[PDB]
Amino acid sequence: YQPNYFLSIPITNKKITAGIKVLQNSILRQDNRLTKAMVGDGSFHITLLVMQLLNEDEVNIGTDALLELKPFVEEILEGKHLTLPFHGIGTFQGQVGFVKLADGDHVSALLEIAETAKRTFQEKGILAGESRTFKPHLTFMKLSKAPMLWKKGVRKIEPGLYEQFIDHRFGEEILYQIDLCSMLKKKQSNGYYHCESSIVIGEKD
Ligand SMILES: Nc1ncnc2c1ncn2[C@@H]1O[C@H](COP(=O)(O)O)[C@@H](O)[C@H]1O
Repeated sequence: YQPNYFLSIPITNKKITAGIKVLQNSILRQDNRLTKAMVGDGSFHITLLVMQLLNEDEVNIGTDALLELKPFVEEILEGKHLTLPFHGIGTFQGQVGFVKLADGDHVSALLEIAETAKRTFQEKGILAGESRTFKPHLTFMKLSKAPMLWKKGVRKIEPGLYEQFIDHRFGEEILYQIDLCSMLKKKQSNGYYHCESSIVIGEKD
C-alpha cells in the first residue's frame, strides 16, 4: 500500500546533522545537478513505521496509538537509553543515499521497537508497516525527489561523489523522541515534517 504518515525519530544531535550537511555540500560542489535530490536542512530522521491515516478521526487514533507506544519503548530499552551510532555511507541500489547505522545490540532493540509500533497501531485499526524487512537508515539524498534527473544525465548516485565519507563517523544519536509525521503536508518552518503528535523517550517524567 502507499503510506501517507510515518513515525519518525528526529536526529537531535546537531553534530550528526551538521556533518551530513558537509557531506551534501561536498557532493553538490562536484555536481550541482544533484541539488534537488538532497533532503532538506532540518528534515533528518530515522523512519520507524509507515502507515495510512486517511481522515481526521484516523489521525486522532494515530496520536492515541503513539501515546500508547511510549511505555512499550521504555520496556524494550530496560530503563536505559538507545544509542544509535551513525557511521559510513550506504545506498539502496544507488538510488537512495544514507548514513548507515553501525552494527551492534541497538539494532535489535530498534527493530523490536518498530515491530511493537506496528502491532500497537494495527490494534487501533491503522494499516501500518511493510512486508519488506526493516532496514534502519538516515537518508541524505534520494533521486526520486528529482524526477528530471532520471529523464536527464543522472540515473544513480556516483559512489566517487561520497568516497571521502564512506567510512566517516557522523556521531551518535541517543533516542529522545518519536514523532507522528505527515508525508504530504507542508513542512514546518524549521524544515522538519508536519508533526501531528510526539512523545518523549529517555527523559524523567
Ligand atoms: N529496506 C529497504 N529497501 C529499499 N529501499 C528502502 C528500504 N527502506 C526504505 N527504502 C526507501 O528509502 C527511501 C528513503 O527512506 P526514508 O528517508 O526513511 O523515507 C524511501 O523512499 C524508502 O522507500
